[PDB]
Amino acid sequence: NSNVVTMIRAGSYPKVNPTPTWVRAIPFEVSVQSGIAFKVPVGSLFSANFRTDSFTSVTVMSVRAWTQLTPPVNEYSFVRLKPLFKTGDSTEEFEGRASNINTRASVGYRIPTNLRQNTVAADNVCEVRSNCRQVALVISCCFN
Amino acid sequence: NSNVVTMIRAGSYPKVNPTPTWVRAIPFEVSVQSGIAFKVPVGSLFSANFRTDSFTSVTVMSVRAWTQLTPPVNEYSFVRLKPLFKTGDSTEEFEGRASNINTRASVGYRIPTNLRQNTVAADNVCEVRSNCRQVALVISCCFN
Amino acid sequence: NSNVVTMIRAGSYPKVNPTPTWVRAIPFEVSVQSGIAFKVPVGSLFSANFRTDSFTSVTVMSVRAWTQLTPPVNEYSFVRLKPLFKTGDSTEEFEGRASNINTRASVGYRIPSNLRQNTVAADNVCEVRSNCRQVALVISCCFN
Amino acid sequence: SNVVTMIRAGSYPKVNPTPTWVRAIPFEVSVQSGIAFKVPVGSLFSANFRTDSFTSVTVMSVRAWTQLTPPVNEYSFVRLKPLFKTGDSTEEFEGRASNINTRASVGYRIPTNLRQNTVAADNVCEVRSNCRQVALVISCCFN
Amino acid sequence: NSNVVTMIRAGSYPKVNPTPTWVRAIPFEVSVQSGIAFKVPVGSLFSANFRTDSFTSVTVMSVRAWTQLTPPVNEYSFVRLKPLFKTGDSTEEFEGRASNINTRASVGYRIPTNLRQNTVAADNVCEVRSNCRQVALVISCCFN
Amino acid sequence: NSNVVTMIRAGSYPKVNPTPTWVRAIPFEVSVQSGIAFKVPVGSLFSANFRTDSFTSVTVMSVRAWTQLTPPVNEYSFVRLKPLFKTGDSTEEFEGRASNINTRASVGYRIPTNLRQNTVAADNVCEVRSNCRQVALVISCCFN
Amino acid sequence: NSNVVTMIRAGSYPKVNPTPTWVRAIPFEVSVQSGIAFKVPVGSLFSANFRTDSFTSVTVMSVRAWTQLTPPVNEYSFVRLKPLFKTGDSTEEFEGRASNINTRASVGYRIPTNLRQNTVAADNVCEVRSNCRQVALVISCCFN
Amino acid sequence: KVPVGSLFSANFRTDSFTSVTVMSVRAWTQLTPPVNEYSFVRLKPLFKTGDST
RNA sequence: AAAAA
RNA sequence: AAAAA
RNA sequence: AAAAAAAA
RNA sequence: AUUUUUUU
RNA sequence: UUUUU
RNA sequence: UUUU
RNA sequence: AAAAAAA
RNA sequence: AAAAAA
RNA sequence: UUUUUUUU
RNA sequence: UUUUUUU
RNA sequence: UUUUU
RNA sequence: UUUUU
Ligand SMILES: [Cl-]
Ligand SMILES: [Cl-]
Ligand SMILES: [Cl-]
Ligand SMILES: [Mg+2]
Ligand SMILES: [Mg+2]
Ligand SMILES: [Mg+2]
Repeated sequence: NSNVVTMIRAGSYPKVNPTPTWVRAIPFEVSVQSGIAFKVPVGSLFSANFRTDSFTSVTVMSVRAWTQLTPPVNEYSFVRLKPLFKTGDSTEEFEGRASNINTRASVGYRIPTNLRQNTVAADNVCEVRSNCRQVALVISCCFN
Repeated sequence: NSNVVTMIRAGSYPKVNPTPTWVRAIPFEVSVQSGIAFKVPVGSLFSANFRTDSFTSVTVMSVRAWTQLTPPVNEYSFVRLKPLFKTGDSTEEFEGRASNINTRASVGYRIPTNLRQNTVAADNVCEVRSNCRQVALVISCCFN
Repeated sequence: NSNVVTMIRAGSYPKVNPTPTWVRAIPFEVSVQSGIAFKVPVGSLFSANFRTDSFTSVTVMSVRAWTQLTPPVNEYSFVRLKPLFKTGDSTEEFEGRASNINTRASVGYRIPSNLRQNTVAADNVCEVRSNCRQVALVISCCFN
Repeated sequence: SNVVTMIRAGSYPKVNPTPTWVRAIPFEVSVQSGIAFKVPVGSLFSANFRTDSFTSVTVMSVRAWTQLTPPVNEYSFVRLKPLFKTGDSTEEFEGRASNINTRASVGYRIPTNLRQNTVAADNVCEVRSNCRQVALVISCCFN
Repeated sequence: NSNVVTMIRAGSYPKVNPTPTWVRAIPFEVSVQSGIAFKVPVGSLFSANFRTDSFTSVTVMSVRAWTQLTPPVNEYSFVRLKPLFKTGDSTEEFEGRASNINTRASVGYRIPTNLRQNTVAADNVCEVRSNCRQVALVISCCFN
Repeated sequence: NSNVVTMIRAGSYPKVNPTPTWVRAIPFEVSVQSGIAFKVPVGSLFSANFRTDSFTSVTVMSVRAWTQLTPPVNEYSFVRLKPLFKTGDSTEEFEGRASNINTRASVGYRIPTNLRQNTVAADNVCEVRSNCRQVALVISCCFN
Repeated sequence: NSNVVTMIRAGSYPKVNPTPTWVRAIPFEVSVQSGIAFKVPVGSLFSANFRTDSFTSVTVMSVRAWTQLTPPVNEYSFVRLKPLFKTGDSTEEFEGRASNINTRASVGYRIPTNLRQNTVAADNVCEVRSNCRQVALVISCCFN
Repeated sequence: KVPVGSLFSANFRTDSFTSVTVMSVRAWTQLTPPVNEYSFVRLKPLFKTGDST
């Protein structure tokens, strides 16, 4: 291979874009309370802690969830997801339970292509229900 | 296969080196505080406990971590890693969380070929962040 | 190839060993007197000059010898080796002579697998006989 | 059909009333914190293993497993340092558990050149651990 | 092959048996009287002289008998075997005679799979008849 | 073929050894008593009767035994062998008997490679038991 | 292979020989004077220094020679070999000269099969002529 | 210690270069050794990120 | 899908 | 798979 | 062959 | 195809 | 070839 | 089979 | 026709 | 070759 | 792919 | 008949 | 899929 | 399946 710099015969000025797009999976936690649904805000996806504070819209592709803390005594962990959309909220409750009390509960849902539009900070991704006090979210989305 | 000593028709004196190189991965532990990142010194790789007290430089290739103690109550173990380089520190935070509260949390990162230079004891390998008070590291490196 | 750091999906904590083994070819010299057999000590292999000051035993596999100085006047260089073992010394005298007064003499022997046990510093490897006053030894062994 | 038959035996054969025996011997040893315990070979010769008639043995491999729980907040670990009469080793083959409730395991194989006999007074390996009763399984050849 | 010790990546604790079975060929001699059949006790198999004093039961597979001393004057050696069982003794007399007066007489019998149960020291294997004062026995059996 | 002397275009002085090894099969006899075991000394291998008084050590590979004299009256010849090793003696009593009173008894054993080390005159190779007063031994060994 | 002793089902007593033959290559030196031919005695082959003091005859096959010391000033080394036989000496002078003043001069000759009879110590192998004061000889022979 | 500046000289047509990427080094003994000795030579790689041993 | 490893 | 030119 | 890091 | 029986 | 299962 |  | 082999 | 999903 | 190896 | 490094 | 060719 | 070959 090359051990020194080499010359590039660059031609015309190309098409450029100083602010491109970025497909990412954003790991962040949300605080969930017993017998209560938490509307996950899209604004949690725009932050300097994920390098996405320069974005104002994002296209969510798939959401996954894991329980972040231990379940109540004598109970196993569970976590539910209800997809939310501006054109109409869903009533599905994708539930995933843990078969071991010491192990996390996990579940996720994929957003179809016909429902993959941009979402701003004031929007919400989904509702979360769990017997645990905190839920770890990993959202695969496209920032633009 | 032979049962007796046999002669070796040796020739000219060969090329020798009394202090060769060594490809190792060093297991050693560090103490971590809550909400604080601990810088892993390179001088931990040089010790008589690893037969590496004769070296002064080392070329690190990959680092991996495990939580050495139990996490706080109601928490799952996690561990983060931020690679550091003398030419420029990274801002990455490769995190690994445990799905079982009784299980370690593991994560690692690989150093590319273009960044595999030597490091002396005063240098640092990476920062570590974890809710556990100790972390076990296995640093695959090349002592020279 | 790659140009930046990449995450490693590490798993369970592996089997580690801080003090491993090491197959080495150790070069060192011995001062020999004319007509007198010099017993080469095993303690000469364990030295910080060879990065082997952390070992206490070694499994010798093959021994090779070269005359380090010029022979007496009107003579050619020669060097002999008699293998020694804690279970019974041998009487072989593997000799190598030089066909040139300016050139080194060389000879070597291989220890059979059945006789490849450990040796501590207080032991001896073999006896050397030569008309030259110094002999260079290159010993292929396995430190443990 | 399902009844006895006769064997047309020939000359008297070569016999050996006390032959060899390749075995895997499970036993446990008590270990202290921060102290290395020397495992005696004499623990392999016992009526609990049908080996009280043997006086020597050729060891091939050693494997260890912690038998009791580690200290609080700690994970289990176990180290093995091979020992030989021709020269002790300095390796510390260590194995740790990724779960506090799970044993820590590690082992080492003896090469086909250091496989000589060892009597009861001989030692096989040093053991370090944070648990108090690590268990051992040793594959060896009694003779 | 390897000249040093290697690491064994052991896993979970296996299944163990400190007291295993043993298929053996037990050689022992019994004294026989003229015109009198001798019941071979099974307890002859359990002995420290066979490394079998730790067993209390054995499954006999076959029995082979050789004459151990010389026959009377002018006669050739012979030996008979009558298998004995707890469910029902046999009346077979497997006889082997010697064609040379100076040569042992040999005979044996095999126990079928349907008759291969355990026996204790109080039981008897077979009856031995011979014109020689002593008979050697090599019993192939499974200790358990 | 050639019928006269032929010139040899010799080159450099080669590697030499005036005292090499020797793979041999050494026969001798030992006097044995009744019921008592006789430890066979290794020093019997080093004698001018076998061209071996120049060796001090030897690597034994296999031992075989025969009964050298006639057995007691009415008995058949037998001979046992128990291997001895400096690291640890064996308890195996390899035994072979004679099916003819006028015929010798024979038995032997082979030493594994891992147990093939050197033995000096002060060492013992095996024990011998027989009902005959003398035993003939043939030992395959590698003198060094 | 095997890790323990195994039984050898030996048969009848074989054919043995305590003092076998030995095909050897014997190295030794002889002093030679300038202009004088030195007869090499066969008795030099029989020595304890070669493990051959138990032989009284030998069948010589081939003889090679090397100059053991440096030649006179300005001269190159040479060495001549005139074969000798009890039935009749030869007049050949197999000579080899060195193309470097610092290197040895080598030559040799092979004895045909028809001339490979035994030779006792009182006989002579060949005459040697050289300008150096010592000559090294390697004799491939068959001691019997 | 072999200086890198020895590589920049008009005797090598290289006095216009201020930097250089070294790939391999080879050495030979230029003068005769002391009496009764054989020549030897050792090389110890040095780097700005860390000296070898 | 004979024994032990 | 072992030796001794 | 070689303990260590990896790996359908 | 390591050991102990059975094995042409 | 020579010496060894 | 002997040679360089 | 310039760096490390050319089998 | 990155980041993500299969 | 780092250190020792095996018939010019 | 191996190939890899700037005109 | 964007970027850089 | 033993016997006898
Ligand atoms: Cl260094
Ligand atoms: Cl040296
Ligand atoms: Cl030969
Ligand atoms: Mg030369
Ligand atoms: Mg335990
Ligand atoms: Mg020189």
